[PDB]
Amino acid sequence: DKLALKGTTYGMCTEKFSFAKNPADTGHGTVVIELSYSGSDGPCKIPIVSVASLNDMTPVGRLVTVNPFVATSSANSKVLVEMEPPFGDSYIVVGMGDKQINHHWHKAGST
Repeated sequence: DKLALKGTTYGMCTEKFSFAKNPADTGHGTVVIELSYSGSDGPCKIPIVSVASLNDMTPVGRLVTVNPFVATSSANSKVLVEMEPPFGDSYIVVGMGDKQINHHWHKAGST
């Protein structure tokens, strides 16, 4: 019902992401992804970044749904988030300060 998002001293930790399904568009610029968060630390801010393929210096991909934070009691399963990446391959990296993972996705590349 009520969702307050503050920036007070918090600890973002959610590198436990599992890709269950590829990113699919469900409308106009709306991609849906289903990854299971296997983290026994509870809810936490998932440090993830969405940028075009080969672009880690500028922001390009974005999460349509609220920030990538598993602030839930049942997010320990195949959760589902949204992303509005621009047409073209995109390099997304789901990792925190310590260990981090990086993956990419291509939907087309013809001329």
